Order: sequence, then C-alpha cells, then structure tokens
Amino acid sequence: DLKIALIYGKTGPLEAYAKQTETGLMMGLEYATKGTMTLDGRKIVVITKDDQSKPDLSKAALAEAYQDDGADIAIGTSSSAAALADLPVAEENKKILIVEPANRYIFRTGRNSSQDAISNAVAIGKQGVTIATLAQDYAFGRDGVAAFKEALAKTGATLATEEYVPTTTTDFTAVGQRLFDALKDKPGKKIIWVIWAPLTKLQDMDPKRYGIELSTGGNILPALAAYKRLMEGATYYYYDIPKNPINEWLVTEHQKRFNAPPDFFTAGGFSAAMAVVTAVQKAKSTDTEKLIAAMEGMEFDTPKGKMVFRKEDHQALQSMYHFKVKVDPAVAWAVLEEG
Amino acid sequence: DLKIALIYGKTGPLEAYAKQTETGLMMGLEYATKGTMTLDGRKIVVITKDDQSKPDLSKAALAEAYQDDGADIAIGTSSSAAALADLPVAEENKKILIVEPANRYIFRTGRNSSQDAISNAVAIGKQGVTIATLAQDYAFGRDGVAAFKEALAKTGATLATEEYVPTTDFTAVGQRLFDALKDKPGKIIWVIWAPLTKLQDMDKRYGIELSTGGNILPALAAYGMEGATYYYYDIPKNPINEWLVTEHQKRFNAPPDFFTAGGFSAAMAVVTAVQKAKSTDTEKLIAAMEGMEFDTPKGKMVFRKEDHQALQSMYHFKVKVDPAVAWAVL
Amino acid sequence: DLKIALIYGKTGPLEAYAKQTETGLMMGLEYATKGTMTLDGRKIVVITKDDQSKPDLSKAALAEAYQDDGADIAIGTSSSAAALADLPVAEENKKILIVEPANRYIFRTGRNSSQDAISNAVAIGKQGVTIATLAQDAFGRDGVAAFKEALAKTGATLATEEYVPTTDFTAVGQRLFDALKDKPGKKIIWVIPLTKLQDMDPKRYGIELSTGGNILPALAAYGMEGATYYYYDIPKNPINEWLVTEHQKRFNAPPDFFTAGGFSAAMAVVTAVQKAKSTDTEKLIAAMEGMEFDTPKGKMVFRKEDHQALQSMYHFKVKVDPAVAWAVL
Amino acid sequence: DLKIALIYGKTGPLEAYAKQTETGLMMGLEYATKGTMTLDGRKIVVITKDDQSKPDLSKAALAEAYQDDGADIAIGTSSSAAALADLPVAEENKKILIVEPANRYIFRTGRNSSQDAISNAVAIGKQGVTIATLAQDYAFGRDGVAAFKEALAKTGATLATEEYVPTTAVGQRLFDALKDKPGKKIIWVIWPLTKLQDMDPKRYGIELSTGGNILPALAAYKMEGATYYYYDIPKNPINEWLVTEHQKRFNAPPDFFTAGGFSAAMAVVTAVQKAKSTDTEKLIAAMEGMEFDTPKGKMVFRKEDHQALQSMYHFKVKVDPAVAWAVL
Repeated sequence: DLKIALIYGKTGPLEAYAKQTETGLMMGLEYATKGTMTLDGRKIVVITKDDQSKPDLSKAALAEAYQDDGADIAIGTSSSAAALADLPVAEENKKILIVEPANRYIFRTGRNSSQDAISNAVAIGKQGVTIATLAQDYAFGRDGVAAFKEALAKTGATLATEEYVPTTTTDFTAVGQRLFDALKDKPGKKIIWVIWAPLTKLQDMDPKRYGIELSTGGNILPALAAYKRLMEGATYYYYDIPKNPINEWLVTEHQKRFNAPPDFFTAGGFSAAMAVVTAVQKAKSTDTEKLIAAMEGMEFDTPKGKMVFRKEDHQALQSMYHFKVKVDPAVAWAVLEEG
Repeated sequence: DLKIALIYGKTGPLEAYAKQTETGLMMGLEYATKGTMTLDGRKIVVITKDDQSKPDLSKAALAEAYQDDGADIAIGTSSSAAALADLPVAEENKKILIVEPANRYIFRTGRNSSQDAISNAVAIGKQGVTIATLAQDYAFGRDGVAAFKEALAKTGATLATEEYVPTTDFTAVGQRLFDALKDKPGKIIWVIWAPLTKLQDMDKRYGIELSTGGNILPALAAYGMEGATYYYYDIPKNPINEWLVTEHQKRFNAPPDFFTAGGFSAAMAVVTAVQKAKSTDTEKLIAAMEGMEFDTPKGKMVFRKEDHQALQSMYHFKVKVDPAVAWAVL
Repeated sequence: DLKIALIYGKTGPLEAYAKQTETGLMMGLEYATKGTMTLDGRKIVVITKDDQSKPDLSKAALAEAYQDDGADIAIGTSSSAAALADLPVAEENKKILIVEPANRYIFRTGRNSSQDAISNAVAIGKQGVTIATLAQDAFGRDGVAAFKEALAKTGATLATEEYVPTTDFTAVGQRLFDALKDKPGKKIIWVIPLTKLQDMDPKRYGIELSTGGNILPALAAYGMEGATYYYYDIPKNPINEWLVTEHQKRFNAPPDFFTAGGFSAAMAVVTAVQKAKSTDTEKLIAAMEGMEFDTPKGKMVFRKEDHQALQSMYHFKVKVDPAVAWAVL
Repeated sequence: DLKIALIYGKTGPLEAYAKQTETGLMMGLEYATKGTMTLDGRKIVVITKDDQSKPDLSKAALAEAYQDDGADIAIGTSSSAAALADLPVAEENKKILIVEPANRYIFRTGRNSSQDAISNAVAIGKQGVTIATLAQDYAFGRDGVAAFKEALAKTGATLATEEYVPTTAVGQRLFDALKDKPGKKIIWVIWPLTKLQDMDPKRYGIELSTGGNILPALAAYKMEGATYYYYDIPKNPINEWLVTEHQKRFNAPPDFFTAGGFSAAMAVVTAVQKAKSTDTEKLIAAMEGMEFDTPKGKMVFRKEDHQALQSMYHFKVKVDPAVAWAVL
C-alpha cells in the first residue's frame, strides 16, 4: 500500500483552511491517478490527523501517523507554529514531511504572493488604527457618527478628530487639509471615515501622500471580526493563474461538485498531492531515502504550473525557461527615425 | 491550399528581429501540425515579403501578398510604423492581418514585458546623458580620462565635471559628484581605477548610476562598454515552451528569443483559427477568432472580441485572510 | 535704476499661470526691500510684456525689453516652447534671462515635484481613455445613454456595458476587468457596488474606478466638474509665512506654485544685484554663479556648471551598526 | 533655576549615540541662549544619568533625576525599551519626559527618514543571509574561497553553492541557487561583476559583492567599514550654526543624534520661554500646538498625541491650463 498522512487543523482557528487543504489533496490524488486512487498497482490510502492547530498535539499526531498507522509520507500542517514543532518528529521517524500550508526530511511548498498577502494582512491586524471622521453638520451626520463611534468603541482603534462641515460644502480643500494633519505621521493605519448623503473631492487631493486611505476602498480595515461590523464581508486577496490542464480540471470539477471555485488552499493540498504521487512514481518505491533522491531536483506539475524542488534547501520553486531580448536594434532604429 | 503571408523587415534596421519572427513562425506551424505542414488535408504554404521596414514598401508588399499570391491571411510586421500603414490594406483587401511584432481585419498580439522593456530602452536613447568622471590624481588616471573624453565626445552626452582623487574611495569625493549630476535629466558617475563600493554605500537617491551595473547606458552603437543590451525574463515551463527551447537549441545552437516566440504565437493563432473555422474565408475566420483561446509558448492566449487584442487566458483564485489574521492575534 | 523685465503669457492659453507669476514677483520684490522697492538706493522698476505664449512674439518682446526699455535683467516665460525660443535673444543682447516658470546668459529655476506633476497630467491627456460601464438592469440604461452621449463628445472609447439585477459582484467585476485589461492609456469602470469592486483591488489591472481622484485627463472635454490639482507640502520658514500670510490676507486665497515661483526669481535678482553691487551683466553672472539665495521654498543655490538652481543643503549621516548590533543581542 | 535631565546610555551598547545626544543637547542650549546659558533670568543646569541602556536602571536614574536632583523636566533616552519603562516614571512624578532618541507627560520626537533607516538595518540584521560563490577555477580562486569560507563560518549565513568557471550560464546557475530564499541573497565574487549586473539580479532580489551596504550591520560581517544611512537637509540658520561650530570644535560633522539632542534642547527653551515658568502643568499647556525651530526646520507638537511633526505649508498647482495647452 501507499500511506499518506495529512496533519491539519480540522478544528479550531484554521479549520476553514484545513478543509480546503484536504479537499485539494483528495482531488489532487484523484487527478494524478486518473481516478483509480492507485499508483503502480499500489493502493493509495490517506490518513488524516486533526491537530486542532496545537503544536503539542500536532507532534503526537505526526508521531502517531508514522509509528502507528505506518504512513510512508506526511503533509502538513495548517498552522505555521504547529508545523515548526513537527520538523524534528519527521527526522525522529526518518520519514518525509511536506509542509503545507503553514532538515533532509522536510520538503517545503514554495514562496508565493498569497502567503505574502496573508503576512501583510497579519501585520495589519497586529497594528494600530487611527480613524478620522467626516460628516455633515445636521442631525443625521451627527447621529451617524454617533453610532459609528459606538461601533468603533468595541474595536481598539483611536478616533483622532471629527470634522463636521455644512450640508453644502462642495469645496473640501480645508477639511481634507485638517484631516490629513490629524492623521499625518502616526502609525499604522490612518483612515478618513466619511458619512454622507466628498470621497471624490477628497481622493482628488491624493491622501496616499500621507498614507491615509478613505472609507471607500477595498479592505482598508484589518481582517478582524471587530471591524467587520461597521464593512461586512470577508477580506480576500485576489490573483490570477495562466490556464493549464490541471487548472481546468480543478476549477471545472471543483465548481461542479461544490458549486464554488477552488481556493488558494485547495490548490495547495492538490500540489502536495502531485509531489507525492510524482515522487513515489519516480522512485518506484516508498522508501524514504529513495524518495528524497527522486524529489531533489524533481519537476512536478501543479495547478499553478510546473514546480521544482531545489535540492540544496528542499524548496519548491516555480519552474522556468529563460528568455531575453536584444534591444539595440530597436533603439538604434528608433533614433535614426525621429530625425 | 492554406496560404499565409509574413511581412517583415527581412533587411534594413529591424532585420535582426525579422529573422526571429520567421524562424519562429516556421516552427509554430511545424509544432501545430506535428511536422506535416498540412491542416485538415490542407497544405500550408508561407509567403514572405521583405518590406525593408519602409511603410510605403510594406503597403505594396501586403497588397501584393493578398492580391498576387492569394495569401488567405497575413502576419506582420517588424516596424511599428510600417504596420500602421498596413491596417487599411487588410481592410481594403478584405482579409485578416495579425500584427507582429510591431478595423475588424486586425488582430493584435498582446502587451508584454519585453515590449515595455523595448519601450524603456527606446525612451532612454531619446533622452540626455550626463557624465561625471572619477579617477586617480596621477598620470594614467588622467590619460585614461582623456581616452574616455575622446570616446565620449563622439556620442552626445555632456561631461559635467572631472574629479581626481589621490591614492580615498571616499565621501567628500562622491558628494561633489552627486551635487554635480543631481537635478539634471535624464541619465552617471564613470569610474576609472586600478571606490565603486564606497560610493554605492551612499546611494541614486539622486537618480545617479555608477559605471558598474548592467546597461546603465543608452543602447546605442556610439556608446570599455562592449556588448548588446538585454532585458531578461523567465517563463513558467510548459509543453510548447519545452518543445521550442529544446528544438531551437538542437537546431540553432542558441536559445529562442522573444521574437522567435512571437512568430510561434502568430502561427498558433492562424492554425487554431483555421482548424476552428473549417475554412479560410475572412468572415468565418473573424468569427472563429473572436473569443477563441489558443496555445502559445507563453501559455494560453485568448482574443478579446471587443478590440481583437490577445490576452493571457487566466483563471481567478481568491484567498480569505480573516481566519489567519483572527488567528495571529489570539 | 534697477530695471526688471517680466515676460509672460498674460493673455492666451496660460494666462492663469501668468497672473500667478506676476503677483509673486511683485510680492517677492516687496518682501525683499521691506516695502521700499529700492535696493541699495537703486529704484526697482518692472516692465511686463504679454507674449500670449507665442514664441516669435516672445523673442521680439524680450528683445524690446532689453533694447527699447533698457531692462538690466529679464524673467520669462509662461510657456516652455516660447522660452526655448528666447534663449538666443538674451545672448544676442548680452543680458541675463531667468527662465520661469516654463548660454552663460540663462539661469534656471530648478526641478521640483510640481513640474513632474504637470508632465504627468500632460502625458495623460495626450493618452487614450477607455471606459467600461456597470449599472442596474430602468434608469441604468437611460443614465448610460446620457453618459454614452456625453462620453461621445469626449474621444474615449466604450469597451463594454454591463447590467446586473439589483448583490455579489464577483463575476461581474471580472467581466469588467477582462474587458479593460491590457489596453493602453487609462482604464475606468464607470458605475451608475463600488466597494465590492474596490475590494478586488482593480489597481492590479491598471483600472481606476469612478470614485478615485482625478481619474480623467485634465481636459475641458471631461458628472465630473472641478479642476485637477497636484498637492504638496513645504516646511514653514520666514519667507513662507510672509508669503502665505500676506497673500491670504490680500487675496483670500493661498499662494500657489506659480506665485511662489515668481517670488523665487524675485529673490534671485535682488540677491544678485545686491551681491554684485552693480547691474552689469558680466558681474551678475559672476555673482549668481554658485550663489545661494533664500526663496519661499527654502535656501536655493545656482550650480555654476549649468546655471541650474538646486536646493542648498547640508549632509548628515547616521550610523546603524551600534543599533543593529543591539537588536540582535 | 531651570533644571533639565538627560537620561542616556553613556556606557553600554548605545554609548556612541548617547555621546552625540548630549553634545547636541549642550550646543542646542548654547545657541538657544546665545552662550549665556540662561533664559529669562534662569541659570540652566543639566544633569546626566547613565542608564547603561538597562530599563530597570533607567526608571531609577529618571526617578533620582526628578525626586533628588529636582530636574524640572527630562529628556531621554538612548534605548527604546528603557524609554518605554520610563514613561510611567514621568507620570509617577508629575513631570515631563521628552523621548529622545529612542501619558499627557510624554512628548515624542517625530517619525523620520533616519529612524526608518535604522529600523530597516535592524530588521535586516535579524534576518538570514545566503551566499553564492563565484571565482576562477585555479589555485587562488579556490584558496581565496576557502579563506572566505573560513570567515563566513563565524557568521551565521549559509553558503548554498560554489561556482568555479575558468578565465551567463554561470550567473544563471547562481540566480537559481538563491531565487526564493529569505532574506538576503548575495553572490560573492572573487577574481564578472559587470556581466552579472547586465542581467539585473535585482529581479531575483539578489545583490552582488560590489554594492552599498549589502551585509547586515553586525561586526562579524564587517568588508571593512561602518554602515551609514545618508540624508540631506535644507540649510537654515540653525543647521549652519550647528554644522559650522561642531565642525570647528570636533573636526567632524554633526550627526542624526547630535541634531536630535539639539531639537530636544530647543523644545525645552522654547517651551519655558513661552510658558514663563517651569511648572509641569503650564508647560504641557504651552507645548501643545507649539512650534519650535530645530536643526531640520520648524516643528510643532500635535496636541492630540504630543507628537512632533515637521511644520508645513500646503501648496498646490492647477494643471488643466498646461494640459489643455499641451494638447492644442
């Protein structure tokens, strides 16, 4: 048999991501085997260990899956912290671990803009917010800021200033100036919340110069439940992937089955799927040391294009060809031309 | 048959590129037809027309191509301008023109980073160059900053100032130098030694570049600086990528370039279009081509119906960050 | 006497900038002489010349100011084209020309962030504009025929129109992004929703929304009333305050870029004739070469090599090692 | 009398900064009083406490400074951490602290380019360094690389690869070896520089041996020389006095920390002149919204958060006319 362990935060803080990771792995393996769930006569079984995103539990689960269930290889896990704990548990069992999503037994999944994006969101959440109010000088504006003010109090951001202008201010040079001076050199997030029945007139003044964003805009508040109450809706980071044969299958099949698009994490589990399946097929065995040999320098296909494990650090890199372009001809042409 | 016309500056100012376009196009057709050079029982012939990168010549060549040789579809051309002259000829002749590399009969090739880069290089050549020299205050630092002064005098850059220090790879030196080049447009301190480092530790926060670095000069024949200027870019590997690079190398003993891959896509589009249309009639081709995805060495492209522009054919993925963020705090 | 000529496009396309330039020059000279309009006993006299931003008029006008009116020194002019033409006039008259705001005889005002911003706006207006429409499936269609009409006097192109039922604008916004993608020039989604769309960060396609700031080229042709301004901040200083206090006091408006510009030039001339203790061209070129002078912008300096004016500055550095070595430990 | 406390890391880890902070504080006071070292009849006294950059020492030193010495106000201190421990102390004593350089009693010094540069270097120093080797394939390339390997090994960086060509494909191998690692990725050349540069490593986030401050500012990596952030300041009457005098007295330029100490001194003298007293309460009142001149121009304390900000005038330009022009 071919036993793959998946350590993941099935319950707890990262439970939503953990769902995707498995669904992705199951579809990942299904593609790679053309639906047979067997690789070279070998039946593929998958053993899942909820580690509740707890580093102590994760270690025991990882130890358990190698030792008790006899998993040949492992993927995991949801939480970064937990996965770091697990690195030695791999060496301890002289069996490979693929880190996903989060020594010679560890293969890492790769750098990408989505993690960058998450790290970004994370820092933001871990920083201050300073808000600056803008409203009209009649009851509704002042009631308006009242309620917002009340929402902003369960929050932890600071309100530096409230500006109230007349119902009919069509020129906001002075307000906006007063607003920029209030948020100026603070960190971290500085924001002007307009309540109205001005974003435009204010955006023309270019607030970015101060690092100030306005209440109209995408995801200008930290991805915390406290703020998502003034602003409903989850914070998403968007990205695009050049179509390929695994893309199509994943997107079509996933949509078809769950009436929803695959996500970044879904695609991660699927990639680990390809790594394992590609590797075992390469090595023609499931012996750790023959597996490491196959994988070092191995290219494998993912929903994201061709990947390759760098042998030195066991890291997944996007797999390229290099091109260049000679620009002299076109420049010596372009000049001998405007004259 | 299936007749395809390639217009290009086979000779003249853009001749280096023209050669890539053709090799590329020849190779695209081969890959697409598994070497048979026939599509759906149709034999594929290619007609080439040298327009010398002259608009007047290129208009005739294109007319001639359709009218005299019965080209069912054209590709071209090398020069941006000779290509603008050509747009009407396509319309006047009621046939398709795929514009490469440079109305309803025009289909374009997409925006990419090589073009931007060619763009930039062009802009640079059309702007000023100011130089400040840094040398040693003795015989051959001073003699070698004459050799240069001499060379630099046949180019078109101004020499704003000469600094001669003793041996002082140093601070006061490179400040006299920054203050000298500062607020000029558009383009360099040129070191002659037997300094760079110490200088580089201070920054370019001035727009200043050193004589170390790649392509700090305009890419002009006039400008110790041997060598062509290149813009480098990496592409995610794929089945056409591989075939191209592998075969090009094995054939030509050198990598395929941007204009090679450009020709390849031109070819992929024509073949995919004619396999889709099941005919070579202009109108049934315009219909097949609007919104059709085709495969190229850069991945899947697709023609936007609205403007006949080639776009990278994408899927859209999102990531929800709340959970992770909610996590990092607690 | 001390005779100053100011060339400017007083009437014509750049007339707004001209009044600015004059006011500042006049206020510049006034601040500089503590209201006496006399520099070291010399009476200061200013001759203006409308060139209407026409280059061949502007050469005659400058020529007339040196020759007929006997100006010791000139300043001009409102348009860079008209002022490239004037360079030889000044040489052929053996007299200094201070180029503002736009030979050993020319001297320049400096490169600043507000110039760059104009070069920006100009590139943009000289570029294409493409727009895509989003509205409710009703007054959408009506309101996007009134726009379709308006935009038609414009010169932009309408790539697509998207109508949706009055909820979740993912698929819609995507259709909109795919529609505006790799086009050159400006891309804009004009909505008849906004936030949902902004959450998908259009910046990453080069697409602006119909909410951003100055999404359209500054052209009368472009709903969207109001002028396009580039904003920027200068650190207070004694000249600053005076300019801002008096200008705001006399005109109920703050000094703008062009007003401060005429001011700077005013400060240069005064500083020069005082340091030269004369008005002889040869001695003025001498005085100004490497010369420092205070402006509303701060302390400036004339680079001898190229007669360009630079922010005059001190250099500081900071050693990071001790602090870094601390952090790790 | 007017009594001012300077808390600082005169000895220990931040001793060089502390020295400059003081020098600046003394000259700031000199210039402010035209050498008289008195303001409105008050002799000016300065008391220094070495906190050694120890936070527990520092809350003590500042405690002494207030309670024992009678310091009517305080400036400090060298460490950010020791400065943060000190915040309560000011409050606990009903006396003002100015945080420099690192409560309605705290007044801060401003965010700025130099501090952001320091913060930067710090981050960098707490991050990985990866190296890739390039030398000729003969005797003293391979030896020189050993020498370097010997040095690099007292470091904490990793040598991922060693490339030996004789005297494009090389620098391709090189780039691929460093591509997606964090943080610093460096090709070390022993001898080429120019050819590699032609290929623009920046697009892999890779730097070369030739370069300006490519290594963290740790003594192990120091490749001699200190690491500097360079910046420029618009000349003013204070600039000039400072630079000129410090250059006449110490035969070396003033630095970020000297000017910092100068600004602190300016805040105080300006404040105490404006208040006409040394009373904490009347001082907090005077300082809010207060403008004062420093070696880098006019600052003002923002009331809402007691933060110093470069004091600005806002100017704008209207571009329609010139675009409308450019087109027609």
